[PDB]
Amino acid sequence: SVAHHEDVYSHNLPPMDEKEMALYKLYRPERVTPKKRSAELLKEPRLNKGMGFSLYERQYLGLHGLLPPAFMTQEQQAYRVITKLREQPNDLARYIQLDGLQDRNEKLFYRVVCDHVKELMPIVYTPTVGLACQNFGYIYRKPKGLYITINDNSVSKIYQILSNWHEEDVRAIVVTDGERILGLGDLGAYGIGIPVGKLALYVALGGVQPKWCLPVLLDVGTNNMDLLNDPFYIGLRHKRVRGKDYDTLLDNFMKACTKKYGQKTLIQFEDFANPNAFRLLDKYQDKYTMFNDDIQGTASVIVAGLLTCTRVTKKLVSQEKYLFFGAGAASTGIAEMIVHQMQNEGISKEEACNRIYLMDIDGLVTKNRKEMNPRHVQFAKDMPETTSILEVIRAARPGALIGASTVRGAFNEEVIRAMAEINERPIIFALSNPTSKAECTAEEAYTFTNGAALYASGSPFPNFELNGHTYKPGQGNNAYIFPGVALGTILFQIRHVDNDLFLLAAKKVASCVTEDSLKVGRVYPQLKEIREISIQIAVEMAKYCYKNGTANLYPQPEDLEKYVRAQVYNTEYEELINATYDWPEQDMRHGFPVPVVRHDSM
Amino acid sequence: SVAHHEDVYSHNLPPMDEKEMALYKLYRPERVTPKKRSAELLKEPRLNKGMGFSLYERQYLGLHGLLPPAFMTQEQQAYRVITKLREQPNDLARYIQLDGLQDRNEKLFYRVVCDHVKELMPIVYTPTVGLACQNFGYIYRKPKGLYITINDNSVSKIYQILSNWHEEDVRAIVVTDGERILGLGDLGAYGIGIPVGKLALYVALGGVQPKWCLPVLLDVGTNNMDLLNDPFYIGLRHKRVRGKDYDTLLDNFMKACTKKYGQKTLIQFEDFANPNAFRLLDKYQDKYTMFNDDIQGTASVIVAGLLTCTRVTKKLVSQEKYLFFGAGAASTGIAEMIVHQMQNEGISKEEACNRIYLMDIDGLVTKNRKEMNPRHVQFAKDMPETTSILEVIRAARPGALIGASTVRGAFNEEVIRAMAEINERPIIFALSNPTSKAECTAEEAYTFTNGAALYASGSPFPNFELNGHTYKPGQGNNAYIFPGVALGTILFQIRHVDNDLFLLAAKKVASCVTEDSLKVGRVYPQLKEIREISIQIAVEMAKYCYKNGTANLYPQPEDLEKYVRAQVYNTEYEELINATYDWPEQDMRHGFPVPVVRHDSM
Amino acid sequence: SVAHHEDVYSHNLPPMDEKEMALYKLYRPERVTPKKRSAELLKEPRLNKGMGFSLYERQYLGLHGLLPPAFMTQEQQAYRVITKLREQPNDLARYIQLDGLQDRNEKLFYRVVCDHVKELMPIVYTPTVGLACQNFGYIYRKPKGLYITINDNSVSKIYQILSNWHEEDVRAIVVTDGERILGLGDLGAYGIGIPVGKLALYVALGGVQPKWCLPVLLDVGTNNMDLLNDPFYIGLRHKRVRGKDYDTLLDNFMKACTKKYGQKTLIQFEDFANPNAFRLLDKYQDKYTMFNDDIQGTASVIVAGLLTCTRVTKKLVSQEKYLFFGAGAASTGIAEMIVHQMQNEGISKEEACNRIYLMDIDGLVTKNRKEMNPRHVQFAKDMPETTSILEVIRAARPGALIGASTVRGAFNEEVIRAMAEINERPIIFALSNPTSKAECTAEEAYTFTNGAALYASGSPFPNFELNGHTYKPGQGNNAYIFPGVALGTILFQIRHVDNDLFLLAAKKVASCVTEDSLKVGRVYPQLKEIREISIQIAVEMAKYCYKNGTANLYPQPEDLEKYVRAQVYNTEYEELINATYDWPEQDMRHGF
Ligand SMILES: NC(=O)C1=CN([C@@H]2O[C@H](COP(=O)(O)OP(=O)(O)OC[C@H]3O[C@@H](n4cnc5c(N)ncnc54)[C@H](O)[C@@H]3O)[C@@H](O)[C@H]2O)C=CC1
Ligand SMILES: NC(=O)C1=CN([C@@H]2O[C@H](COP(=O)(O)OP(=O)(O)OC[C@H]3O[C@@H](n4cnc5c(N)ncnc54)[C@H](O)[C@@H]3O)[C@@H](O)[C@H]2O)C=CC1
Ligand SMILES: NC(=O)C1=CN([C@@H]2O[C@H](COP(=O)(O)OP(=O)(O)OC[C@H]3O[C@@H](n4cnc5c(N)ncnc54)[C@H](O)[C@@H]3O)[C@@H](O)[C@H]2O)C=CC1
Ligand SMILES: O=C([O-])C(O)C(=O)[O-]
Ligand SMILES: O=C([O-])C(O)C(=O)[O-]
Ligand SMILES: O=C([O-])C(O)C(=O)[O-]
Repeated sequence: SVAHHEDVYSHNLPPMDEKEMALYKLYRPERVTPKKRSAELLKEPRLNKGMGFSLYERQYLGLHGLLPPAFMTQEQQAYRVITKLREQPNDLARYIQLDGLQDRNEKLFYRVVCDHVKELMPIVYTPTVGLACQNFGYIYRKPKGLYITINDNSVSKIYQILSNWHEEDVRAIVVTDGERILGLGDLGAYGIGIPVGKLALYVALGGVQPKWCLPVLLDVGTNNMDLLNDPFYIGLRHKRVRGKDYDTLLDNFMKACTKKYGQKTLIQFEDFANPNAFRLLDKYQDKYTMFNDDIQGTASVIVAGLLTCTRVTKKLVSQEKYLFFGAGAASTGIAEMIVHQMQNEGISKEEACNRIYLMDIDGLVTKNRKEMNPRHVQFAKDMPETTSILEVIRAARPGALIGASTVRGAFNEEVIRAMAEINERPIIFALSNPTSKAECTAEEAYTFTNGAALYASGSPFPNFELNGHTYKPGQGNNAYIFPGVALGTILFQIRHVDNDLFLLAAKKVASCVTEDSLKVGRVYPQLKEIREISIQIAVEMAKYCYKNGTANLYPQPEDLEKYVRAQVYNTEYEELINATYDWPEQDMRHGFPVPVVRHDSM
Repeated sequence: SVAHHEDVYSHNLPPMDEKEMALYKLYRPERVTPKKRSAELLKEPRLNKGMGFSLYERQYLGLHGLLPPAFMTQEQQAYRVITKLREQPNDLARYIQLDGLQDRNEKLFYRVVCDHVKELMPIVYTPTVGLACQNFGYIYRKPKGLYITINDNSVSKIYQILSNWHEEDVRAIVVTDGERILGLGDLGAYGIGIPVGKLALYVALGGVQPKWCLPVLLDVGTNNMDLLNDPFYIGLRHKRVRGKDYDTLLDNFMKACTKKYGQKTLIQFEDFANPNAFRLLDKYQDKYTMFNDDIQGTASVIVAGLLTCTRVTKKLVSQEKYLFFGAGAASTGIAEMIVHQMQNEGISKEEACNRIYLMDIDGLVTKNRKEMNPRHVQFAKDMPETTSILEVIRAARPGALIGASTVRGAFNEEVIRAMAEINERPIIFALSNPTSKAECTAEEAYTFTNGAALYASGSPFPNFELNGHTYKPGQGNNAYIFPGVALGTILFQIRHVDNDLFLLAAKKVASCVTEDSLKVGRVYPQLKEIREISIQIAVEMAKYCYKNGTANLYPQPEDLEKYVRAQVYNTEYEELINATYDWPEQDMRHGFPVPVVRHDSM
Repeated sequence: SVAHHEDVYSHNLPPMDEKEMALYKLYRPERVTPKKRSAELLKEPRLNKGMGFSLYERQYLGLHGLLPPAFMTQEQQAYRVITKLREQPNDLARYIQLDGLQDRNEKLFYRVVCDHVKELMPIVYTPTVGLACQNFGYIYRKPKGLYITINDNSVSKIYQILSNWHEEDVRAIVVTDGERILGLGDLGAYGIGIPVGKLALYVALGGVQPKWCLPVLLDVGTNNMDLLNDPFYIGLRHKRVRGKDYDTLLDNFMKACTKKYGQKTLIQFEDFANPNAFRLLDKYQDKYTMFNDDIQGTASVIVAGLLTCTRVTKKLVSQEKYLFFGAGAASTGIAEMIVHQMQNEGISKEEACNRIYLMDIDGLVTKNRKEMNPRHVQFAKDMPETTSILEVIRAARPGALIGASTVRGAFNEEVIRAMAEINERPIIFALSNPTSKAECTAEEAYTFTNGAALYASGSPFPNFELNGHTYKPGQGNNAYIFPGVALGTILFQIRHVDNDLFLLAAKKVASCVTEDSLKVGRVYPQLKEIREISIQIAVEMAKYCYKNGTANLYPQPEDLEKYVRAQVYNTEYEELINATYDWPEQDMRHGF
């Protein structure tokens, strides 16, 4: 136990001022002792350390004998996990092993994932998760998510379902109806793995407390005929509901979630069908603490890559011309975000649009097109119609070429060459996923520009070595933005998340790109830096939000950075046993304080 | 179970519009099913209904056989309780029976207390609770409060103690160091019953959810020699600590409470020593969601009585002159509140004070006094010194006479007569407690004014019948204010509670005084009306707070009154079993959705 | 938490040989750590030590802050309790305080009762419990018993009620239908306090583990018209059911209990109307581990008194003559036991029954009886019908006079004098309760005898000084017998309890009577010696039952006494935190 003149768990601390010490004690995480013991404790992923439990811990908590007689450090445990991970036959098996690890030892799970982020991120989420949902179907595991269906349509029915969730302090919810699992399509009730994986990244990359995360899948049916014909499908066996009923379920959902966990609850939409996703974002953006990563996150991270490029083309975003090959959800969202960013730079919206050109399956979007998307009206160009990328390039001489059109290798030598003729350092972004759909590989962009192109892709490409100069092409991964935006939003209870905040996040990502990477053609920070980037984003959001009074956390913490750093998740094992401490010796004595004569009996 | 086209627990409802229905479903309380069963459930006061449990409930929840084979309604149960209550030998025994009832069946406890508020309020709190703490010492009961001592001085040590409290959703805390238990003095660690009783009123009179309440007693020692010599004292056996250490404990306390339950947590100070209480209020008022009932509540409820009087003397508060016999904590607080109220009426602070005269043990407080309290500086009168109430009356001809000086019968016939000569309807308030210390009884005030005096007292006096005209003198009970102020503060997350809000509460109490009572000389509403008054106060506070942006609940509820009425505690027994409901018949079927050929075995 | 070469909780152990050490470790109680914390733990009487918890315990268990900042010793807590107990207005008030204590801190409850047995036994049970049930009605308390009614009449329905009981390891059950609460009568559902108090004594006086105890009240209705008319009554509001349905409810009860806890479960019947008491005993006695204290405990504790008396009259029971004034349940049961005791001493059931004379409202029970009770037939004497005890005395010349007839002063000077005439040390027992109904007081028994009378009563009488000699009359309290019989039965899983076992318990109590107590006319041991007596009875029972093969505990423990002493309840607080111990250093290291 601790001495009467000492505080609990305050040993071997760095020298601190009387003021610093107080601020440290105010912000620091306090020990939380569990109620569970023995097997029940070992079966709780948030408490279980496995063989990482010392002998004394095992005896005190009633775990002794239920675990093998070997004792390990978290590091030795992570070694065992990574070793077995790499011995796995394929990525799907690694996904299964990792999902199991999350259900076994949560601290270890994040330790391992954070330590090998570049190697494991594409397993936890990115592209393997969708493949796992499609191929495995119902995956055996601990209840780590909720299914809310069109047959539980009411605030009360949804409330009762949320009430079945173990944790009461839910602050982050990622929901999907499973209609547009990125790169796979409609997988219905099998899409539960998407919210799960997304939240795993909120924790691993953002620092968001795992107990605050709640993955949700809304089941209104599926239009995937293979599933409706599949005798092993476990979702509602009917086509997707879409009338007022669907809109009612979503309304009742947002209500129930906020009625249950509070209006400040962050609800993020993931993998909805493009049109539906945009509609929902427009309806809830200003009513709840919500955002859609596919729309706003994508737009944001690309703008971050472009902002970084600025430092090389020496031309501001408002001083550049952009050509998008493809004008669907991604391109349109990105373009709009670029417009906002240009306005915040001084230019008018009118002139902002003028520097943006859109091409779609029909060709260049011109003011004289039959029936175009409303969101394209302000980008339509007063120029001659064409289907030639080269003709559009020569006419507008853009400084940046961005492809978000599922067309493989549409950025051929002639196109690349063209760009590397009108520009000293051409910006080429091949965003279509996976790499097999990339408008062009990194190798092609550098070779056909003599290594002068500023390239970024949706899917990761190997390093390139041309004439001595080495190139490390970067990925425009949403993971650079959403974790930090989620963290800042949660910790400070930001009421609503708007473009300005995503722009702020994008500017922050750009500012973290080092010179050592910029000299290697890298316009994105290294993935292992997202945790730090996330914290920096969270603090920046606080500053911005307190100024316009949108942060609800009251009062503003005296030291934003310290508060945030004390709030983020710690992958290190913690003590589960209460700390003991002395009271002044005379006050801990047992027995009458004042003597009396003992009673007599029979 | 409910039909597939119906919602859970939505039967036999009043006709509702499509809009009304939605608002009802949004605000209404949702069913919460317990995890405990059998004896463990029966031992939880918030779940236990006792023999009020039906046979089906007892069988389902594993209670059957653990209770007698008799079934009752809550009404029949309340009858049994009230009957036994009145058969009790004295009030202390009733206090013990009621404390036990609170630990047995919480719903019943509040049912009984709310039904017989006038008869039971003085048992639960008011004057019996202090007597019980003094005479019984350690009272056997379920852990219904927390002890935080000077030896648990640190945010972490206090945090760990709060972590031992069962409920996590704490929103209301009433704390005392037990130094000034009203009318009894320093009772040290025995004062725990004060916060307990105060919170019981928050629930019964304000409607505050009982699970949000947390009673706390800070133990830094006691200066009561009888206790330090008592071999049965259970508190720290030393005199009260008072240096920076005491101030540190209180600071660490406010920090830990907010760090644990949130900055919006309402912490109310009760029964601290007058000077200490005022100091603490000044230090925390603007830093936390805190207030002191003894100071602000007292000042407030008296102002409410005076405001009501206005409707009879036809003279506004800013058009009246007040004379206080006694100038300690009560009188000074009341006077200051009257000053604020007069300013809000148009008059200047300078002129406001001019209408207020203070007399203390030395006599009239004049500008030419040796060493007077700072808070008296602005009330000191530029007039001749004297010790005669009659001389001061004749000189200022006040319209209201307020006594807050422990001197029994100091308002004698001559004094009363004087008042009923300068004024048609003299305002006489005898606030000293108990009745045995009252500056004058109601009977004396009416008799010596021919029944024209506007009388109110700190302690309740019987009804008076003079020359046909019946009189029902009222009590200036704090209970008219604090419940509603607490309710509004909690439900809307008001950041800070200032004079303006107490004034608003006082104006609301005044507005509820009916004509039927005003004709009987009653300047206070009937106690049984506090629940309704509390709700009206809560709503009014919301309106006021949303206008100046001090209410943190976001967003402002569409219907303030409905939101509040759906939030208040309901003394009626609730269902503890999950409501069941149908899904479309085809969706609830068990078995392969699509046929397959059965496998073969050996 | 402990060195790699040490065993957990084994410090300060008395010197022991390798074998003694082994047997000690084998029999000793092991620590049991609870799962509850904070208020939940504080709300469990079996765990809660209240302010007796040390500061470290409170911190570790999450109790800190929930208790006042004072630390006490158990002795200190017991003092606080006795003070308030003696400050109570009356015994009923002490009953309520004690009931609350058992619901608050179980170890303390038993520490207090055990420390002041003579003072508190009559509050816990004896005469106060019945009056509390009658006067208070449905008293507020933690669930501490089960109510099984005529409406839960099936093995499954009763099984589900038992399943609602917390403890799974129930081994002793005391049940009453509340029709005949001693001294008060039919109290219906209000009679649940009787089984509760009875079990409290099982623990306090017998050393029976508290977790094994289950109080039960069978509610089949009540004939008490006041209760039926009392709007506050909480039992079934209708007259008692007695047909086949009652018998079936009792059969299903016995079935359900044994199915739930096992055939080894001791089920003791208490305060049943005399007819049902005897019938049920006869029916279940050899089919279950069952017995009825009112019948067997009474007969046994009285035979124990008569046995101690043979030590002064130099006349073995088989060499004695007994006259019972009153021949109801009590007298008849005692007679049957005495007879059984006589048969075991060599005599035949011929002489035995011929050595016992009965009397009732209609005087002596003679062979010339019109419609006499079946159980009396073998005692009915073939002699002239009388009504005067004196005439019977002079005729049969009894060495002992036993009264179990609700008639006060039945034994007048004449009657007593006549006994002190025929016998040097006449045996006079006034068993009617309360004292206001005793056949005669001690003062009377001694005075009108010169102090030569071997007296005992059912209720307590103060010490009496005659001719400079102080007399201390004893009480034939069932508490000397049932705790021990229960302990032995439970511990060694004895299949059935029969006369021989009660007789064995009777002989043990008799043997613990010191010479000094005997010189003071006391024919029963001191109330404070019951815990020790119970342990001795259990050991004696095991020996007897292992010999005739009726003890199911297998195998016979090596040292019966050491075994029993390791099983009995301990009132001292125990550790609730796991003991920790080292492993070889090389084997606790973390990492590769
Ligand atoms: N979170 C996300 O949703 C992200 C998606 N991406 C990638 O962006 C790509 C596009 O996604 P979406 O905008 O949602 O699809 P989309 O269906 O909304 O838009 C595709 C656009 O490309 C045009 N297009 C198709 N074939 C063409 C051709 N031969 N020539 C010229 N224009 C053509 C279409 O007319 C349409 O405007 C995908 O490959 C996706 O993997 C990249 C980053 C993030
Ligand atoms: N929550 C509360 O604390 C409430 C208290 N009260 C009652 O108000 C009374 C006063 O309370 P406090 O202000 O806290 O006491 P206090 O000690 O703070 O003030 C008493 C005042 O009366 C004066 N005084 C004393 N004897 C006098 C005499 N013979 N002649 C003229 N002036 C005299 C003193 O100098 C002092 O100014 C008490 O009887 C109390 O029960 C009433 C309502 C609420
Ligand atoms: N556990 C127990 O039940 C114990 C009971 N007792 C006491 O034994 C006494 C009798 O109990 P029970 O046998 O159960 O009642 P009972 O009704 O079964 O027996 C009473 C007997 O006394 C006879 N009797 C009544 N008035 C008489 C009179 N004037 N003259 C002669 N004979 C008369 C009756 O005819 C009947 O045979 C009670 O006072 C009881 O408190 C003593 C020890 C234990
Ligand atoms: O074996 C493992 O996977 C690891 O060491 C663990 O303890 O979980
Ligand atoms: O008896 C009572 O006090 C009441 O009926 C209850 O059930 O608690
Ligand atoms: O006061 C008491 O009754 C005793 O000290 C206890 O802790 O229960």
